[PDB]
Amino acid sequence: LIVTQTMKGLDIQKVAGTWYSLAMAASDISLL
Amino acid sequence: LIVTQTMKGLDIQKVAGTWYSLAMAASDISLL
Amino acid sequence: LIVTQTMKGLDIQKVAGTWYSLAMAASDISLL
Amino acid sequence: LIVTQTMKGLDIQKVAGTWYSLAMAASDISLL
Amino acid sequence: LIVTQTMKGLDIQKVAGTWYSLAMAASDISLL
Amino acid sequence: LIVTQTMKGLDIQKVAGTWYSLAMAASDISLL
Repeated sequence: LIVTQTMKGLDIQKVAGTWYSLAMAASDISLL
Repeated sequence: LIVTQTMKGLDIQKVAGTWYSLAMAASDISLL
Repeated sequence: LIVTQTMKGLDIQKVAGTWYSLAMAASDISLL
Repeated sequence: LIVTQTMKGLDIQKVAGTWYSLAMAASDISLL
Repeated sequence: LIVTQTMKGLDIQKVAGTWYSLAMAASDISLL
Repeated sequence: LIVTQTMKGLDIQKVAGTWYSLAMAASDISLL
């Protein structure tokens, strides 16, 4: 399993809330 | 399994809520 | 399992909340 | 400039010669 | 400039010669 | 300039010659 996530030139503002993570990756990801 | 996710030149604002993650990838992803 | 996450040129402001982590990665990630 | 080159499951033998490089990438590449 | 080169599961034998490098990357690469 | 080169599970034998380097990377690489 190979994962390649690149982000370039982003503009994030006024993110009031529960910002988890812009980018995430794993072998098994589940949200209960 | 090969995953290639690239993001360039994004503009995000006024994201009040539960922003999880702009980009995510895994072997098995499930949402209960 | 290989993970490569690169971020270049980001602008984050006004992030009042529970900012967890811009980028995260593991073998098994779950949110209860 | 973003470059993502992944190679998986290769079989190379009997390569007598001037093997330069299986995969290469740069901003400006020229061969004189 | 972002470069991501991953190689997994390779089999190289009988490479008599001038093996330079399986994978290479730079800002400016030229061969005279 | 960001370079990420990962190699996993390789098998190299009978490499009589001038093996330079499996993986290499720099700002400016030239071969005269």
